[PDB]
Amino acid sequence: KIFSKCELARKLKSMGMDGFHGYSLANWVCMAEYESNFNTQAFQGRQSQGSSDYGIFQLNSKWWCKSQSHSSANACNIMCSKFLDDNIDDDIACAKRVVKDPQGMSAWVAWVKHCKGKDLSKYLASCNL
Repeated sequence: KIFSKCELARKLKSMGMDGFHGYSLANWVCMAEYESNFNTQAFQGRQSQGSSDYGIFQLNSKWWCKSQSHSSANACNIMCSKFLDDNIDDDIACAKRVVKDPQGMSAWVAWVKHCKGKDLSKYLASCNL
């Protein structure tokens, strides 16, 4: 499933993301756009050792969820496979956990290179929330 900007913006407001750990809804949505183009099935196999990135938040297995051959630290306490799913609920709860670390939202690269430096005050403007 691919979400639209506003669709997602609505979803996240719903699940308590507006201002969650100092980050505005704009922020979260932008991370998403830049990380997966809003694709719940987005996946990226990293050529490192056993870390791949999952779902709309491109959630890494080295840290965050379990893989297969590839064991994890499993911060989020979930099977990484749970993220390649149409339902964004655990994807989000994992996302809220990621944010807690020192790096916060910079855990997410696309976010850093595409959104951190941007003025996102108009980002959501077209959205009925």
